[PDB]
Amino acid sequence: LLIRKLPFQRLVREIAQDFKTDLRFQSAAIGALQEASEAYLVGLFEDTNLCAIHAKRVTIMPKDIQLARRIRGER
DNA sequence: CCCGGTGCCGAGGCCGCTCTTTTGGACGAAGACAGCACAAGCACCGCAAAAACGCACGAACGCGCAGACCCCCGCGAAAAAACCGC
Repeated sequence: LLIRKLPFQRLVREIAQDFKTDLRFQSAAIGALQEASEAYLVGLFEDTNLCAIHAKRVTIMPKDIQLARRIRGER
């Protein structure tokens, strides 16, 4: 895993702090969340690279991300 | 077969009416006219502009280098809570 394990834990807790106050986490929940997040982001970067190559470029730009999320059907 | 007499049909008379042609001879000059405005389409010439391609150049990003930073790695401690049982 490329992201670390403690900043990601803090991010997850911060996000979870909105839906219910003072929620405990479990052995393999944060690990699964990190695996899913990194897999998702790698797929998104694959699609972004495809779009950037389509535009005859090598640099990925935010509009490529936006196009990828639009075609995937993401809101 | 004969008498009294009347009302019905015939070819013609005649009356009021409607239709037709005509309106002197010759000469001169001037002036104003003698289908049109309107209509859709063919075959053609033309300018304004698109989506894309070709060229030039300037700057903002990559590359390269020496520096500062804190993510990452490694270590040891404590015990919440996950996995198991009845």
